[PDB]
Amino acid sequence: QYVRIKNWGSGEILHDTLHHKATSDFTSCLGSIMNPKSLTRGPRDKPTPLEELLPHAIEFINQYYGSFKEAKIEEHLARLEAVTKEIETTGTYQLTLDELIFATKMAWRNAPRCIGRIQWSNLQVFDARNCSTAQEMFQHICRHILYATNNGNIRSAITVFPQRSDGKHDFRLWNSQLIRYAGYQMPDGTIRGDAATLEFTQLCIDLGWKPRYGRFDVLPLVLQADGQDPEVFEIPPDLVLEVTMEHPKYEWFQELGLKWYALPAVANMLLEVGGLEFPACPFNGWYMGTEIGVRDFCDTQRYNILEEVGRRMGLETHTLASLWKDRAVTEINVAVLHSFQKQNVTIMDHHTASESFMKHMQNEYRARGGCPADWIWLVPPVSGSITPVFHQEMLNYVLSPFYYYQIEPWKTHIW
Amino acid sequence: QYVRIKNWGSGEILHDTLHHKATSDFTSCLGSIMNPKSLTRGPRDKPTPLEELLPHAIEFINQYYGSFKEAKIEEHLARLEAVTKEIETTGTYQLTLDELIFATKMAWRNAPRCIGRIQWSNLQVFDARNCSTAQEMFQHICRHILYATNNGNIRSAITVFPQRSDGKHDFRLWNSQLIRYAGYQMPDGTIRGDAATLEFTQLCIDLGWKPRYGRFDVLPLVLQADGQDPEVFEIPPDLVLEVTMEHPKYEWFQELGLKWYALPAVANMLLEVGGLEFPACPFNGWYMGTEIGVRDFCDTQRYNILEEVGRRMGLETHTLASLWKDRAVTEINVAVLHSFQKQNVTIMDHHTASESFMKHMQNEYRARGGCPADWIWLVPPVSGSITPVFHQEMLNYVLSPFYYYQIEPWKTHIW
Ligand code: HEM
Ligand code: HEM
Ligand SMILES: Cc1cc(N)nc(CCNC(=O)c2ccc(C#N)cc2)c1
Ligand SMILES: Cc1cc(N)nc(CCNC(=O)c2ccc(C#N)cc2)c1
Ligand SMILES: CCCCCCCCO[C@@H]1O[C@H](CO)[C@@H](O)[C@H](O)[C@H]1O
Ligand SMILES: CCCCCCCCO[C@@H]1O[C@H](CO)[C@@H](O)[C@H](O)[C@H]1O
Ligand SMILES: C[C@H](O)[C@H](O)[C@@H]1CNc2nc(N)[nH]c(=O)c2N1
Ligand SMILES: C[C@H](O)[C@H](O)[C@@H]1CNc2nc(N)[nH]c(=O)c2N1
Repeated sequence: QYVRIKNWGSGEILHDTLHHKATSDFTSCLGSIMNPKSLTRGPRDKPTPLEELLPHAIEFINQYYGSFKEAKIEEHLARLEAVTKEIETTGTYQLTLDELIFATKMAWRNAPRCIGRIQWSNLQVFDARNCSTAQEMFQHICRHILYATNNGNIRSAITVFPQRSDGKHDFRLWNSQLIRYAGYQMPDGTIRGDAATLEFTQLCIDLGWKPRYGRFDVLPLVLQADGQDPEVFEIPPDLVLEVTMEHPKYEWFQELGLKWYALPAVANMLLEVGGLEFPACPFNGWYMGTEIGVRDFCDTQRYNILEEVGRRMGLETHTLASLWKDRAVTEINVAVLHSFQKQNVTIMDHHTASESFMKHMQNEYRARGGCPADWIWLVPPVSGSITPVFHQEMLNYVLSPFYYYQIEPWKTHIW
Repeated sequence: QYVRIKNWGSGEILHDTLHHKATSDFTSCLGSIMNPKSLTRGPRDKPTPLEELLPHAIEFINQYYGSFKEAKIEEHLARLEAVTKEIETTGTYQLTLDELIFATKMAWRNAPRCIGRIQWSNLQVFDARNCSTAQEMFQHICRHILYATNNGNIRSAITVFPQRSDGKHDFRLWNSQLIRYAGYQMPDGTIRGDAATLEFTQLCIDLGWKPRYGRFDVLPLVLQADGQDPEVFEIPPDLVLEVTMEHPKYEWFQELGLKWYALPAVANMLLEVGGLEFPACPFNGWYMGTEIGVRDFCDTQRYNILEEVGRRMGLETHTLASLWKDRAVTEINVAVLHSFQKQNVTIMDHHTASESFMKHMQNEYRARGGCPADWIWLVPPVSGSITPVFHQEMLNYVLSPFYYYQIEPWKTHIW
């Protein structure tokens, strides 16, 4: 009847009906959409019909075995035999640890919205498929946070929890990312901290968590093990490394009293592989300066520090054409890189990150004739055409294994 | 067999085969492509089969008549009657000047890649459908350039030449835009002027034009009237207004000896309306600072002045993470705006241009429940997320009337 369109800044919604008057099918491109059903993998009620699972399974195993320089046909056939049997006999199956490792890196390799993929082959895999209690999830997450942080010398890693079985027993981290600050709706009407985590900070309060009403309070882990309700777990502060923000030249910058955590880790995505799907598999890499400097600090709906920095710099923050916003955001980006470097915490500026991806993309084409890429996500939020990825045409398709989005757990899980 | 992908900076080509392994049809999005066949309207050999023309014709006339606050049903029916007859009798038809005016503004209104559409209702239409000789095209173009320039107080306008009839008699401007600088492959191997117009500067040489081997030589008009070969016409220098570039603070900026023309006008697009298609209809608006400051001056494959400005600013142009590129490009953008303002030539910075489009887009939805928009083109080449359009989801569809691309005339026209 109409397409639903959203403004992730104002939150405002629009319904598009005009597209019904569109001309002959061309190249209604839903590419500007944040969460298209196309990139989402929702709930379940029954195991994956064997008719579909076996095909994918065979497919994956052939891919896995086809990945060797010198094939192991003997083992390959045998493995196909073994897996079929395991499915006839159990209605599902288990991946060898190596297959899991291979799946996670391949899934990463197939993330069209990830610019750090030249690092794809370098990933640490924590096998927690045997986990069974929330508390165990918590301990696993902590090991992950500790390992990945590596005292500032950030390391990429992923913790794979138990694969979805019947659909009624899914392991799910309710948080969007492992580490994230809380957002509060102060009594004086103002909002403190991360305006983006307002609702989730509430869900946390509602589950017991005690709010500290700070500007930078690390939210708690809200974990649901097996299929049971989510248990709240506060993260051990010693495990959260942070960088206090200061400018290489503006001494007043630290006066802003800003800081940010060093670990960027996705907590709410599902890993689909050869028919099996893991609804809980947090993973992490290291930051790209613009994420913090531009999105986290300058988005209207986040910490929105632009005007404050503008004034401090003595810019004409009242005349848009003065381009004061372009001057401020850049100084902020400089602060972020400078601070991470100074405190020896791994980080990469967007310019070298982009050249990095270009090299990767070229490697990918030679290697396998392609690289699924989402231009809209790969092009940095600032200095777009100054970056090489901006001038590159890209094809965006969903391969497999893959990291899908999921329906927010508090929308489908029943207490 | 494989999709062809291009890098508009390096010119390099890639063939994508991997997409054949893509999963169930989701939302292979060809949205990052510059010229998709979807946005192109090529040549012809025979008139538009009456079976197709009449439908569109009726459609357009209904749209046109439906556009009034207080309908003119009497006239509407009559017009439908009259048009059908004209097609049965002549196999095509003529739009009333008002319909043409309405079509051009609507076509503009439907340009998904245009950020200046809040201005859509404000357009001057020059009716040159009666033109018949190249020389007449030339005189018409000049009137257009003169009118639009209006001594710096830029005015939007379009000159509609004769609509395509049989397909073998098309009016076509061979240039991409009315005003554009030449590019030369100097004897010492270096390239002078606009590296992007190298080939076209050659086609011009080949057709007689005498090269001035300058950094800013305005190319000549290469016009093909009726269906005949293209005649070369040099633009009267008095008609080309330019802005010499200088910085509000860096006195050395003018030492760079930079300047740019004030008129941005598209010359190679086709206007499709109610079944009729005009292969020649140059139109213009006024500049958005980033076009010149970022694309024209800083693209590698254009004037590529970034490193030079970096050094002048005394930046660490050898350490990418210093973000010197972000500092330089901004100063350049400042020079562009400053210079146009100083010399009283209309121009708009990208920040106010974006808010402008947001207001327009919101007006469009209320007005007609939609606004075809191409996020990839609408988001400025610098400071993307600092702009409101970056956070807006958009639907990109091809309505009608519409401005399509065409196959470069020197590829299909036969001498
Ligand atoms: C090693 C350094 C890495 C860097 C610099 C990097 C950088 C980025 C950046 C800049 C984004 C944009 C995020 C946003 O705008 O919200 C992103 C998205 C993403 N990254 Fe990477 N990444 C890295 C490692 C990883 C790893 C190890 C994985 C998986 C195992 C991965 C999976 C993804 C996925 C799936 C997305 C999409 C997130 C979403 O759609 O919300 N990345 N990454
Ligand atoms: C009045 C001020 C105007 C402004 C500021 C404006 C601005 C822009 C900008 C920034 C672009 C990007 C061009 C590029 O990156 O190559 C663009 C594209 C475009 N504009 Fe507008 N425009 C204006 C008027 C017009 C008018 C009067 C028309 C038509 C009658 C129009 C039709 C288009 C079309 C069709 C494109 C697509 C060009 C392409 O695909 O190569 N614009 N405009
Ligand atoms: C693996 C990884 C590496 C990296 N370098 N960055 C990310 C991004 C994870 N997402 C977020 O940090 C995030 C997304 C949206 C909002 C909002 N609003 C806030 C944070 C993942
Ligand atoms: C109506 C209009 C208004 C406006 N403000 N800008 C334009 C853009 C026209 N295109 C170009 O100027 C151009 C495109 C590509 C290259 C290259 N390479 C160089 C110039 C049109
Ligand atoms: C219905 C299931 C049919 C399975 C047929 C599997 C045939 C073996 O497949 C082979 O595996 C090798 C690696 O072991 C690869 O190197 C070969 O390219 C591939 O053809
Ligand atoms: C096969 C061709 C059928 C044409 C039917 C035309 C019916 C008239 O169409 C009417 O035109 C008015 C404006 O004049 C609009 O305001 C009305 O909404 C529209 O229904
Ligand atoms: C609506 C639009 O798609 C959205 O706001 C953008 C675009 N590109 C992005 N790119 C990255 N890397 N991260 C993002 O959050 C977004 N969001
Ligand atoms: C490959 C990519 O689509 C291309 O280089 C870009 C993207 N967005 C753009 N947007 C505008 N306004 N103008 C452009 O030329 C381009 N080109």
